[PDB]
Amino acid sequence: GMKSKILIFGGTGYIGNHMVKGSLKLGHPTYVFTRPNSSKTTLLDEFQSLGAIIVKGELDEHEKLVELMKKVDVVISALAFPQILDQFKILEAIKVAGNIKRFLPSDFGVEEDRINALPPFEALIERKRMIRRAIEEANIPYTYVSANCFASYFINYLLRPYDPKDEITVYGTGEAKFAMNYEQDIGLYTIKVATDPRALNRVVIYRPSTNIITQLELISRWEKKIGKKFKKIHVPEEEIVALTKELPEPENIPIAILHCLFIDGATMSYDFKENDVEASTLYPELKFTTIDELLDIFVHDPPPPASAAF
Ligand SMILES: NC(=O)c1ccc[n+]([C@@H]2O[C@H](COP(=O)([O-])OP(=O)(O)OC[C@H]3O[C@@H](n4cnc5c(N)ncnc54)[C@H](OP(=O)(O)O)[C@@H]3O)[C@@H](O)[C@H]2O)c1
Repeated sequence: GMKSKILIFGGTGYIGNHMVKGSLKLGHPTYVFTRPNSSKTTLLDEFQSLGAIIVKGELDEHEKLVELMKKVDVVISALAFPQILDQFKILEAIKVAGNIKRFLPSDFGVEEDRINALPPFEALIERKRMIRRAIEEANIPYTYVSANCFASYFINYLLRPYDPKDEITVYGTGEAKFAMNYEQDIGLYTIKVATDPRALNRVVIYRPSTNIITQLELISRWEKKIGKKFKKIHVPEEEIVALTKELPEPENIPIAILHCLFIDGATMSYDFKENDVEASTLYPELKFTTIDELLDIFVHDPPPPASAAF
């Protein structure tokens, strides 16, 4: 019907698949752009059975992108770090088509316009800033989503629930606060804000009050959930900083990110600005899965661990 048509790049991705599923769940005609050689064949079949329109192609096919843009209203990019500046190909097609009502670049993490990080990670978020600056310069309608930490991703990374070990690694003192959200909710909320007038040309942050915690508190709550105590092993901050300077790339990127998220506490080190929009306050019919509900999920049916591409 009146539902905006949504085109998602990187839809077969770790977070992208949740945006595809949320888009379809909300009744939006959904287009998924994917490479001809992608191994996500079974996932594509699932998308297809859910109503998605699969489009195979490369980002280098400018004409194809333009003709595709002319058929949709909203464009969301969930591309990975190595493809951040490749989004300029998406933006060029958007500019040529001229009918796009909203573009969401691949941010979905920290709010890069108000935080800085160590060189390895700073270089990456600067690329995301470059995309943002280009969007504004071209007057393209946008929404910048700061989804903070992907919950399943980091519960797996921090607690290694699938590991029967008696020790757990803590980064820094472990007292830095961070916010983490369930991937499925990040996906649904993202589709929602992409058509919400309240999010037009604004920064949207996912910071539900029920999802703020520290490494130490997360460990304590997990210990209570499973009835086991862990020996906490700390990795000194000065130690983490040194590694980012000596280790080769991309090996030093994960370390820099851990410092930003769990030592500097970048997702919780600022207060909201006047024009910021905190997503959990937008829809009374929805709510973000809480940390306690997440831990229960890991007790009953834990999702597999993942590792971002660098
Ligand atoms: N906040 C957090 O905790 C957190 C954690 C992880 C990631 N992130 C962010 O989430 C966003 C997406 O990350 P992700 O881990 O979901 O991405 P991903 O799964 O690694 O990749 C997304 C998609 O990119 C496409 N792709 C891969 N290589 C490509 C290439 N050479 N050329 C063109 N397309 C290519 C693939 O789709 P096809 O195979 O269909 O072509 C892939 O499924 C990024 O902005 C990332 O920084 C945030």
